Amino acid sequence: SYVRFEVPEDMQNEALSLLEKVRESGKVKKGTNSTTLAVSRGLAKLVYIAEDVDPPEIVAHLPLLCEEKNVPYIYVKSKNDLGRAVGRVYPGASAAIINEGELRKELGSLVEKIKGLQK
Amino acid sequence: SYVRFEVPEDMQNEALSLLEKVRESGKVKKGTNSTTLAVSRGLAKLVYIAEDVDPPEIVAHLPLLCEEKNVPYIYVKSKNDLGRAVGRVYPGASAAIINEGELRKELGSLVEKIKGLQK
Ligand code: NA
Ligand code: NA
Ligand code: NA
Ligand code: NA
Ligand code: NA
Repeated sequence: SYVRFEVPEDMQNEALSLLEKVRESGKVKKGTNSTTLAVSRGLAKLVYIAEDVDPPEIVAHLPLLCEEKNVPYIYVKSKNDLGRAVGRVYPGASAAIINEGELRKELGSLVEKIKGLQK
Repeated sequence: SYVRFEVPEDMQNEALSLLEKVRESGKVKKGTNSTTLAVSRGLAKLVYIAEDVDPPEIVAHLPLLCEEKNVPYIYVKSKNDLGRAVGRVYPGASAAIINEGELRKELGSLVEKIKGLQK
């Protein structure tokens, strides 16, 4: 009940692949508290939220805060996928790219693509 | 520093009395989403959180954001007390005072007492 728009599956997978790549080059915040702080501080360039978080209430504030702070965010179906993308063998509920490192143009294009999605 | 779950009962109850009175002459936010926006916007003068909300995860971001934005907040023992204070038929999770109207005295003294619990 926190999923506010449908993300095509190819963009989810494109977003998760970029997140894996940003780790070596840039900076990612992992977990809901750190993601929230990054959004609040205006440092979040792109926020990831898994659609199967347990309990869903822990991320319910995040889409609304991202919209308030004009921070792009994207849903991914699987918290297990999100955890692997941030480099972990356990699930991840949410994450934020803070510094894209050398992937500025790729992040740019993905953000534009997310912005174009019907909401 | 702020031992938020040991706030004196009399302070909690002074706070609940103020919130119920402020509904009449001032402005309050009666839900978690609206409270969160008020905090993000720097408009919350005082945030209330019930200690027995189910699940606690629905308000877990509030202490984080309040400390981030220098917003006073206070946990109250009972979501039923909080809901009565804001006039809700169903238990409250959180609320905020935006404008205390004619209760300048009472908001000002309470906020100073809550700040006295810190550092
Ligand atoms: Na596909
Ligand atoms: Na996590
Ligand atoms: Na940050
Ligand atoms: Na507001
Ligand atoms: Na904020």
